[PDB]
Amino acid sequence: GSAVPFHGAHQAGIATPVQDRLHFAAFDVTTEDRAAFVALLKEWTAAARRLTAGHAVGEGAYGGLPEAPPDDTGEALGLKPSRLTLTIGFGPSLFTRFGLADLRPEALADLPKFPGDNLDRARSGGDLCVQACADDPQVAVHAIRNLARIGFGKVVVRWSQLGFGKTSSTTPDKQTPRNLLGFKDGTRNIAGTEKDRLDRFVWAAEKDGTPWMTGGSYLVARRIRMHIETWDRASLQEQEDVFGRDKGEGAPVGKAKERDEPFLKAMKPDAHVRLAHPDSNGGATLLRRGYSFTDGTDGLGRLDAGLFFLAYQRDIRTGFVPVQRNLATDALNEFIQHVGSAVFAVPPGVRDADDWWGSTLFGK
Amino acid sequence: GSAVPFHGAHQAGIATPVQDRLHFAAFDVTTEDRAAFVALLKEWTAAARRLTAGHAVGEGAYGGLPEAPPDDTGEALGLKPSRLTLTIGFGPSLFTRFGLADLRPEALADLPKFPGDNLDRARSGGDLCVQACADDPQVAVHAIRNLARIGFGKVVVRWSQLGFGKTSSTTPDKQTPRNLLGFKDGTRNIAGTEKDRLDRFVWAAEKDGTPWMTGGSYLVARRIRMHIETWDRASLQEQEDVFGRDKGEGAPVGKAKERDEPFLKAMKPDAHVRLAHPDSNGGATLLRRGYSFTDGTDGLGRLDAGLFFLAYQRDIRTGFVPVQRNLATDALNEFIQHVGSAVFAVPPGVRDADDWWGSTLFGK
Ligand code: HEM
Ligand code: HEM
Repeated sequence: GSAVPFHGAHQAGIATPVQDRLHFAAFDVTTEDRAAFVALLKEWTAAARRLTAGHAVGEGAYGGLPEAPPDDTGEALGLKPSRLTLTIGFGPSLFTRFGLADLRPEALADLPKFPGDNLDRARSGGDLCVQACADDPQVAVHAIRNLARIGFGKVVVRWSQLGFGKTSSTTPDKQTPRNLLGFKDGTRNIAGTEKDRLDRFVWAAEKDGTPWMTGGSYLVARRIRMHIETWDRASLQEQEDVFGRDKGEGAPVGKAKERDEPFLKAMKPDAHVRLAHPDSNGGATLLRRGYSFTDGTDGLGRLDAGLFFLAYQRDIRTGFVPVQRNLATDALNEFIQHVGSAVFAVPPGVRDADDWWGSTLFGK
Repeated sequence: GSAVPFHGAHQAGIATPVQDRLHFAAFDVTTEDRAAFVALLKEWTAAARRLTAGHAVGEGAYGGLPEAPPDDTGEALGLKPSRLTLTIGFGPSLFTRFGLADLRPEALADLPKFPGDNLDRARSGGDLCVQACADDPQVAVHAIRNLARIGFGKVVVRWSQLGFGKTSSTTPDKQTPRNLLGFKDGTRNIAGTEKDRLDRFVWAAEKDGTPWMTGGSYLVARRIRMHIETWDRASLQEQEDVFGRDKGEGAPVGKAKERDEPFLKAMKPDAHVRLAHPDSNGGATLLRRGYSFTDGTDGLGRLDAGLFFLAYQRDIRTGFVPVQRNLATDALNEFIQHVGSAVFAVPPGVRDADDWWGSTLFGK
């Protein structure tokens, strides 16, 4: 139940080990007062400093004046930090307001339309996001709820997504989690300890063209429905052909061990690993950090489930976009559909107790 | 503890220790063939024996013939039994099939409509339920998903609810959970250790009038949304007045400790605890075994969260019905809304390796 340090050159929640639970909220800005929004950012940063340490926001959850609403809603009382990370991101639409147009990063690229998508606009986009990840779902919900409350009147929650379990790994020394198709997901990602790969593929640099984003990353979110009924009808061989790995061990086709490096030529030309591999994409590499979800039933007798895909990269134009383009022929496309999407510029870290979310963007 | 025995005089998941996570699914029957439904119950029981021991169903999740779909969908490979319990129940609607009408228990009473109810029929009812409780949500989800797959052609999933309580890896097992209103929830309840209280209040007895139910119990499910944002605007005194207990410690008004017995007369007349207490209900007492839920954000931007209330009782007419009726004037009603409901007759246990779910109802 240990805490994850909140301050750093980078925001936590990216290279951090992937926690068990996600609560992801996209917000829209409702205030037109730049000074009021800066004020909110600072109040949110202060709150996050408490939440990630396992403390109550403001003056606490009780012990105040009886006639006043408690500052903290209280449902995390008695709980540990639970590795909570809170990661803030700025969507392209934010840059139409507060006079931020010229500061919109070119690497914050709007996505093209991809064949087969059916994106729900209401659960796509967003002026900003907060990614709350923790090992305790009550800690994660509490953090989002209290941030939303602090922001009432200045921001609204556009859409949110809970992930009940991870489908990603930044720790190759630990067990790779399985997604709801039954396959390990996260074997060949980027590790928190891979500083050179993180610099090459995840962290933006000043010379990239957007100084305020130095030490930040760019986030692509994609809500992916899984055609479970169809998948569960597929043969074992078909399922393994789709990915290029065997199901039980998760090794590349022909190999004995999960982490043995793939020999792509041995997979089907439309195998997912073969098309997504960096070597098939001129070196493009992603830090995937997604989570499984379930959304009740489809109203038609079947569990409704999927994967909330999250990818961090130094530049969307050289990460998610080329890779997802190469997935146009992916054998996996028969079993999935992309149904929500959003991109965000995730700023650099909160340097210290005097700093605040967005300070490099908004100045001061 | 890592596992809970599947076999017994009673079904597990009622009096056994409360696990961290829930996947509750209601099923509807899609076959008229009684023998085919009995065959399913036998295959389901066989699967449950595997799942509650952390093993894959059938011949496994891999290694079979390449041209066959795997018997198990694989998403729990590498996980642990996680204290998984699988508890089956039969809804009133089941008894209109297979000639069972004259075997519906009188104690399986339909619930009256209660003041303020706003029940989504799509998330209510069901011919059957399976309550899957585990410490790891993916174990619970895997269990539901695979039972649903095994049963496909004979049953469908009507509705499905994920829930969470504490996270036991970081939260002391004796610490009362808090609900999403920030209050301790479960202080005065029946515990599975109180054998005499279970016999009095929870288990059906032969003399009660339905022999096949002897050693079973009756379950009431209620999906109860909370008006989170209005609640969080209420003063600390208003919130405590609603329950009759203070928020921080959870002690009854006028008392110092959580577990001190309440002086109901010092609570406001409409306080939840005063209205729900057995002394206010002719001694009616419930085994509450619910879970908090958070499903996301609704269309208005508000948090879709609440309590998935579950209560077990020897007779719905003498348990949940009187107590819920007594909540007509509950001050808590301002802040909650019941939005889904179902009742189930939970049969006695699977006695040994030759027994099967429902054998006392269907006959052997
Ligand atoms: C529901 C959708 C998806 C599922 C079930 C899925 C599943 C998998 C699995 C099982 C693997 C092999 C193990 C691993 O190395 O992680 C994999 C690899 C990978 N996937 Fe996906 N994936 C999905 C969507 C995506 C998308 C949208 C992208 C990017 C646009 C993507 C990019 C990658 C990459 C880059 C790899 C590693 C390839 C390598 O370098 O070997 N995946 N995925
Ligand atoms: C969102 C809805 C509900 C919330 C937030 C809630 C919350 C609470 C709280 C905070 C307590 C005091 C601590 C304790 O558990 O002893 C309590 C007690 C209790 N509640 Fe509820 N409750 C809800 C719905 C219900 C319903 C629907 C029933 C039954 C029909 C019920 C029956 C009880 C009982 C029997 C007690 C114990 C009273 C005693 O014997 O002292 N509750 N509840």
